Amino acid sequence: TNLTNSNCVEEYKENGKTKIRIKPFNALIELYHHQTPTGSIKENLDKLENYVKDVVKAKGLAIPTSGAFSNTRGTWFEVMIAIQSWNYRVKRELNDYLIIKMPNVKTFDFRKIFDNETREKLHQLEKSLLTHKQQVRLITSNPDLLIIRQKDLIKSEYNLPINKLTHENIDVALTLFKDIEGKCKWDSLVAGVGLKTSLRPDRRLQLVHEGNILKSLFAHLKMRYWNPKAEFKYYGASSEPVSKADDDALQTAATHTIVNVNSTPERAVDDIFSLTSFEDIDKMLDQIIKK
Amino acid sequence: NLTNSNCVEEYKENGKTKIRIKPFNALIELYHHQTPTGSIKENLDKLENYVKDVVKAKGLAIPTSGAFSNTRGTWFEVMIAIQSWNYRVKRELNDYLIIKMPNVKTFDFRKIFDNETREKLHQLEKSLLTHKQQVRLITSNPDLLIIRQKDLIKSEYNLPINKLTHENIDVALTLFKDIEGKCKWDSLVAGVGLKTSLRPDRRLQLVHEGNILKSLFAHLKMRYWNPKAEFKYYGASSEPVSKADDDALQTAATHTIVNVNSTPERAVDDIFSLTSFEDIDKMLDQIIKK
Amino acid sequence: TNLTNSNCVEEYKENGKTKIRIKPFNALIELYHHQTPTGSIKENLDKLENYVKDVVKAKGLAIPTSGAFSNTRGTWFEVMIAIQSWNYRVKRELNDYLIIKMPNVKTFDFRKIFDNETREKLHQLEKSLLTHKQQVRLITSNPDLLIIRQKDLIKSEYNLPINKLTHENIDVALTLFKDIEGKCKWDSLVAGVGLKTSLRPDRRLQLVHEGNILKSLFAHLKMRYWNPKAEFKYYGASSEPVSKADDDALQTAATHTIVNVNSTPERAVDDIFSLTSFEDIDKMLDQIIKK
Amino acid sequence: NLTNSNCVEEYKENGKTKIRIKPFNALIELYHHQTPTGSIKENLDKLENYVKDVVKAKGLAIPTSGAFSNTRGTWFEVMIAIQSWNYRVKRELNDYLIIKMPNVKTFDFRKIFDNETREKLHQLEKSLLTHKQQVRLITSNPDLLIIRQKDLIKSEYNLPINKLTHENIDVALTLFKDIEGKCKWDSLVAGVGLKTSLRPDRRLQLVHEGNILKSLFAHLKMRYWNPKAEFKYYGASSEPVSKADDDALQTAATHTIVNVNSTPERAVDDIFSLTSFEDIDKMLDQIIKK
Ligand SMILES: [Cl-]
Ligand SMILES: [Cl-]
Ligand SMILES: [Cl-]
Ligand SMILES: [Cl-]
Ligand SMILES: [Cl-]
Ligand SMILES: [Cl-]
Ligand SMILES: [Cl-]
Ligand SMILES: [Cl-]
Ligand SMILES: [Cl-]
Ligand SMILES: [Cl-]
Repeated sequence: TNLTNSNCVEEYKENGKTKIRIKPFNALIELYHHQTPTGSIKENLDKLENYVKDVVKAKGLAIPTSGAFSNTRGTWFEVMIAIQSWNYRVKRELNDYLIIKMPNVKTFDFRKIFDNETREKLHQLEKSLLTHKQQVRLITSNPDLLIIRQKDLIKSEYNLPINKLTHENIDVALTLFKDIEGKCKWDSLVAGVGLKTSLRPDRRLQLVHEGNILKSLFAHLKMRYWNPKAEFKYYGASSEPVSKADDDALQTAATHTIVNVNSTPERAVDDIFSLTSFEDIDKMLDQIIKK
Repeated sequence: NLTNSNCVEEYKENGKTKIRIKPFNALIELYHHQTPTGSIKENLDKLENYVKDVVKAKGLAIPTSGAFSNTRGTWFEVMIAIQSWNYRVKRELNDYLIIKMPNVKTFDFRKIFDNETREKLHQLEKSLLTHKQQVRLITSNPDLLIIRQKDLIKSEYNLPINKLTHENIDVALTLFKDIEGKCKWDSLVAGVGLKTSLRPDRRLQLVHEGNILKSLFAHLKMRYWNPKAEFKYYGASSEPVSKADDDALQTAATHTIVNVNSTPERAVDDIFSLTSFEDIDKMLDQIIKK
Repeated sequence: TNLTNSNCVEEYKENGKTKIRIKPFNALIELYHHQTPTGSIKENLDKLENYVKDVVKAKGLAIPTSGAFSNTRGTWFEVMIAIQSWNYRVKRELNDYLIIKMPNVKTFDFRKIFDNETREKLHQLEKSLLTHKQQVRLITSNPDLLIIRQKDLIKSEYNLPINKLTHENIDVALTLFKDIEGKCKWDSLVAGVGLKTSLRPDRRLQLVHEGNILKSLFAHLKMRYWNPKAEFKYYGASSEPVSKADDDALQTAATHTIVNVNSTPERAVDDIFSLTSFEDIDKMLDQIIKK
Repeated sequence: NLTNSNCVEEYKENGKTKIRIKPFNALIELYHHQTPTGSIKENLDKLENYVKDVVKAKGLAIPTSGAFSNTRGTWFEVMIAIQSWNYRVKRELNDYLIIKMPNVKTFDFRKIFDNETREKLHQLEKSLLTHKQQVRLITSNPDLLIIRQKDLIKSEYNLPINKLTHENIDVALTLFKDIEGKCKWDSLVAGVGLKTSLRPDRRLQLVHEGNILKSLFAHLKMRYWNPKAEFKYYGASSEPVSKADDDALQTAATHTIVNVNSTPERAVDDIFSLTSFEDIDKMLDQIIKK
């Protein structure tokens, strides 16, 4: 029913030529006026894709490249993760936890969620490193998902579940990091998750390096604040089943932990998850938060 | 002629007839009476087009561009290994060895160490694997490994490779076999990762390997209580190095930011853009003493 | 000339019995109305002693025990060290340095000279240690002499030399630590000196342990503030010549420096000095401040 | 009788005729058909007065109170060494050895280690001594050293010392000779400093020795990469322990406050007040397993 009428695609001109752009968020709202995504993640994504593909055809428009689509599925996946996480802390009644969907480091460096005291220590570290004949640099990135535990960060609005997608609750789920900017105590993060389409070599390596970068950063903070009990775990979540070969490889030791006999041995990536269904998201978070 | 080349093959995997490039034969065929010189890119293209010509003459399927990109890497790596072999000779660096390493599956890095060091590592490795959650020590092989240990030099290493033959190619690609189980840990001078380009994935491979190799070396420094032993890791690109990539390659070695007494260092000490074969010499000149 | 008139001794009653107390400071003033102590330290001390002994005799008073005298010589030595140090920074024109004579830890814990930021880190360390099934405790002591470098701590009054002893300039030299309480940046201390009557076993051991206690404390601060360049040296100064046997023994490595291959090897006591003449005090300080 | 004792001597140093107590003869003489029991203080006084009586009968000079205080320490130490010998036997602790160590000048602590460990320490020691300003590794001997290594136990260690003879005393005071160069580093369980009192100087001796021994052990843990090896150091007083002294003995081991991953620990893990010989057993019971 009336597709030449969908808004999941838009025409626009650039240099007098007409181009077509997909509108991922309108696609979501249009297909989720009464429920949130359930069952197979890949199935919900294929549906959204085909939906946009049907709308393009009914409008007799130029068809978007595989690229445009591969990118849109990512934006949809990001929204799915964010929404599920938002409803997870609600149904699990985790009043002291925030599971935030983070954008890329250039959009909003997650480090900005840290309070002033913590950021100054990291800034002092950076300045220290960059002050050497041969320049060394502290380069960090953003985990796709952050699990934070700090009761005072919880607003009552966060406790209302999302039963259907709207421009408003989607925007709120994707800009949650803005509410806690500069408010997080360094030891309030409990974990970070790197979400990958698959464990293809390059993507598996990204999990490994990111885990080393973030965990060592936290280890540095533990020495600055002299808090041996502070803990930060880093996880990986693949959209494809995980093979033993990849699982084996994701057992690699965090490099900063093999130079001091007093540090507990630990992997760069504490564990790897396979997300097929939305329930797999809840299961992953269950293992991450506790038990 | 071209219908007779061996630089390309046709095999029957299960079902279809898949084609496969024979990188070393391409080399032996194009370099009969001399080793590659001048522009590295020129030689890579030359080798590439040669294959393409052969494939046309054979009237066989064209190998995928990805397949070419991979074979290009093998050629890049091998040609650099040959330069290094000859470099050691013309520079008369008797005590040094610039060894081309195979991939991890072919030969595990640790195997180069003598017994004293292997035992220390196996000990670190077993302690790791023995915890409620297993933590493994996974290592990688740097494309090139420079070591200084006088007693490992054979007189035949002093014979330059003036021509590429299935044989000159083998002495160079199996040189690592001669030193297996014989390297004192502090004999290692540096490792070098060779990439055709600093494409995101390849750049990260350099960053991780430097972290992997340097941390292991830092562990051994602790074990032997030798603060002075030094091990550097470098990267090399066949393409020019952008200011951006260079900045990304300044990333601090993670095991370096946990103790204030640690001299802060990069995961990759320096990146080199190898345009000509002379640039290879220039790189080695800096790596071995600058 | 008129001793039955000296004030270097005082009578007082306690429980209806009359007792005699030496007044070390009056002895100093009375014998240094026109000059500060010079030449042999032991000679200046013996003189002061005999002086008080002559005054006791001229007053026909009960004679003070060896103890009372051994204690008074210490108070005199403390004043001598303090005065010499005060004139040293003046004649050497060290406008950014303060060489302070410190009392015992119970009178005024030297740690109180540290700014708030530094003291909180140490308090957090203490609380951390004392919070274990088996209680561990951070117990520090006071070096007898502190060399501090922080320009903003210098007052013009400090730049007036002391040409003769008075109740006023002696009091100022012995309470200098009060002017800088809570004002010192942790990395502003450059050194501490433990002053010993001799290197008798127990006294030599005190230098060794104190050096380990203070240097490790500073090493802890270097990790908290992430300043690898901050330096703190600890020295010993004996009032007797130093034998090779004792010098050898005072080469013992600071125990906290032998567990990490990345830390520079260092002695618990960086060097030992022999103070015979007042010039030996200047020489010691010269080696401590620089060159 | 008393004019015949050998517990006291008269020697001609240069010039005068100085007297000298013979602590072991005092012991052999007072304990012919049984080892000391009951109150340690009682036995110390007994031994002391015995000497004093002998000195009177000999009509010789009275040794200084300081000299007595020192001989009191030797007796305290020795009697505790004998209890321990017998303790190991009655408890049937086959794998343990409770060794009385001589002073550093007589036998350097390190000498108890096997070759592998001595080499690691000599290496640490030479690296230290080789710097612009020499830094030495000076060690001390804990009065008692408890070790667990089954292959060092001789059947004759299982023979209790039922009487004090120049001979039972020697097996106990030379037991350390049997294990020289044979102790695996992680065979060390604990060390114990024995003081007649917690007088400031003696208290500090305990604090320093614990710092000295524990740091050395922590170095070896690093070298062997064995986080689990454990070494504790204890103090023991013949006098009761005041709340104040106990608090002073809570001082943190200095090598423990520099790395946040270090479990925080005391220089001296615990202090014991040995009033009776039974208290010695009680102490050993806690030290060996609690
Ligand atoms: Cl949209
Ligand atoms: Cl920051
Ligand atoms: Cl802090
Ligand atoms: Cl081939
Ligand atoms: Cl070794
Ligand atoms: Cl007075
Ligand atoms: Cl404080
Ligand atoms: Cl800080
Ligand atoms: Cl004797
Ligand atoms: Cl080992």
